[PDB]
Amino acid sequence: KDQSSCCDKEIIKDVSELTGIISYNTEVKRWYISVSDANSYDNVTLYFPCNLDSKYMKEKEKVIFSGQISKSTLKITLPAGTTSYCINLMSINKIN
Ligand code: NI
Repeated sequence: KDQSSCCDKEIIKDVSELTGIISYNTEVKRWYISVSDANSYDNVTLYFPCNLDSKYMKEKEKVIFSGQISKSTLKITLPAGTTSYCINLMSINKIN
């Protein structure tokens, strides 16, 4: 817990033990974790980790993760009901 966040901006909150799928965004040239909301058809949240181990940088890698989320000033083109955050990962594990 004696660790500083890699995100530039103020931590909003922590996300805990979320299930997501890793992909690479070719516009911003970054890896992210996509978490789909079971509440609706279009609500997806993308978490862009600034401390992701390169062993997870594989298309469609399924992980369970926790971390500190912040807003990011990253300019990214996303559909209407898709939002994104910077994340300082505190835990991440591959799902088998
Ligand atoms: Ni610590």
